[PDB]
Amino acid sequence: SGFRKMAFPSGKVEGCMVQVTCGTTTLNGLWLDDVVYCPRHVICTSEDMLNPNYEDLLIRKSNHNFLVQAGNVQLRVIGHSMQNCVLKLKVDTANPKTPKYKFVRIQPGQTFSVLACYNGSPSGVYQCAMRPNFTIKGSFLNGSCGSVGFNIDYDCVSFCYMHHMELPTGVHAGTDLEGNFYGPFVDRQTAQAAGTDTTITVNVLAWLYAAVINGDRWFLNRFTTTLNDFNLVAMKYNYEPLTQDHVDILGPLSAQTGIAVLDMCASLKELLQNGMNGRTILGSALLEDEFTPFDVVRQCSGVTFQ
Amino acid sequence: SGFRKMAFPSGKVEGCMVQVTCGTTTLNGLWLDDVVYCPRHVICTSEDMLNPNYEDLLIRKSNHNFLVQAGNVQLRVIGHSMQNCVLKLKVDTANPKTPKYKFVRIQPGQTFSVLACYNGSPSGVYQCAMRPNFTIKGSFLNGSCGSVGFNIDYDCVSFCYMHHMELPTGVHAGTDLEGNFYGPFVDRQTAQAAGTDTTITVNVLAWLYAAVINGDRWFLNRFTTTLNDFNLVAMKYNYEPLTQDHVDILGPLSAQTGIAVLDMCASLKELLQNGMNGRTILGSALLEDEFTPFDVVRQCSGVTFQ
Ligand SMILES: [Zn+2]
Ligand SMILES: [Zn+2]
Repeated sequence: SGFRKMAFPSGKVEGCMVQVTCGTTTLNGLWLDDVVYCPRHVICTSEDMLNPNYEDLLIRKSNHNFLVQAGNVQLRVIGHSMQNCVLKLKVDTANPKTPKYKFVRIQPGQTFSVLACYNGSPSGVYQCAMRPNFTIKGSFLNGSCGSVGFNIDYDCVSFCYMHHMELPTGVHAGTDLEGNFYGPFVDRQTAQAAGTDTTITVNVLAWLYAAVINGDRWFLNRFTTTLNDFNLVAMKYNYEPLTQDHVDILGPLSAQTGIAVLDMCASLKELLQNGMNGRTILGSALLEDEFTPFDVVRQCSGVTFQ
Repeated sequence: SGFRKMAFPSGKVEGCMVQVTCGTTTLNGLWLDDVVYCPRHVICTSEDMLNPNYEDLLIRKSNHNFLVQAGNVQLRVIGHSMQNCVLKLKVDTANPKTPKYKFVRIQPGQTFSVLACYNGSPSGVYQCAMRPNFTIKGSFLNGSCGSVGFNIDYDCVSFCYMHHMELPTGVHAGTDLEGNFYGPFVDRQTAQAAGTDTTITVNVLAWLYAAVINGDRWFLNRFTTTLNDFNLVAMKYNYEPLTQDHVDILGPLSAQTGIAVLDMCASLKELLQNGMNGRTILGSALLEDEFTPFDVVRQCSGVTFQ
């Protein structure tokens, strides 16, 4: 029936994208009701150096210095303010395409969709995960700052990510919509060293359950294991240790499939110690960890109206 | 900077999705101006057998038997007709969200975005390719028929695919928006055998150029080859033979990168004969063939308004 890396429908977010220009600098903003949210470094001058005190850079920036447009049409800025690492530009008009929304701060290992945008206009949409070291591995060119990541629960955009910078490795760092960076990262072009790339165990298992639900059966074996035994293997291959909380989340998929969570762990243990035999799983030649148990259930599925 | 499997913004297509019900059966339709397009087998009874003559099944179906809704609101059907394997339902109201659009018939090896839909409402969006054997490897559950695939040139949805059936392998077959199936497939639940899964050579090369543009350099070697020599290797590993036409398309990427097309072919030759050394490329542990040269250029990129 088919399991694909699946993004959320993005039309609701397309309707909120604007471009924001300050001085010379140009990035994207998110227009929700009468507020536009964007990265505060729209105010700088784009280098290493020269003044970093966003506070004092900001003392020099009046409402009329923030130029906010998308589609053709100008928005009038009546107030501004800095909230951690984001700016909130109050505009005189409420976005008529404002969707029901929430801001949340996502947890590591959660997935979300990113609408990549270049100075105000949609480019594309893709799915990714918040990595255990709080980077994300995205697709962001010079211009994409202020692009956002989000989920939709069946009736709602929850916004979870705003893009702010690329690191050395070429991985990506950003904030929630309250302006707080994920991880230790800061909006300043200094070294940071990313952090241990580590694999999201509960997501790999969920994806293995997806493979079975589609007939890519071969990695079923006749073994079982225990949480403590599996976690030894996990802390050799730099996987998240598995807990009973992970086991509980996977409960519906084990019962959806009749395959006990610890039996699936033994399949995974075997795949880790022995690799994939030149074989593949759901057209993947390595283990996949950016589908949550939530993402898998949703994709052999339920919702409807007929 | 980052290269991801990237779908098109889908809000323009979200605005055209409706559900269509006939009898008992329920699938999706595409509402553009005053026409709704949907698979003709919305009229059957959903099995192997019983009457297949879509013509005569259709003689029994009046305008008022076609129930067309999305969001809450009913559309009035004033005419219907069969165009190859699609139905065209004329409705009394033009879709006010009609985007500038075209229908085209895509070529094998071209990619497009699919908006997976379940009886009228958006579920998710993903990117895929039309395979050389004219299947696509998608994610389509019971209900997804009438979901569409499309591209956007910078100002336009060109619709290229409508989903109609799953085959034995669990791969997918469908039509263009004129109702003609891609490949030899027919809207009847009989065996068909898919056809040789064969790899889209020019797309793999384009993706290798993407890897270089991002620093996943290791598969550069000090070899070259010729088209005829490379194509021998291609017809051992079931790759499309490479032609000068493919070489010409890749021209901009070779000059974007300074790496001659035939030198990149020699890198690919080496990867085919020797595998990937347990190494990966753009976080892929196998060669990737559903990015076109068009898709790669667009993703270290150009477009703008600042
Ligand atoms: Zn930014
Ligand atoms: Zn159908």
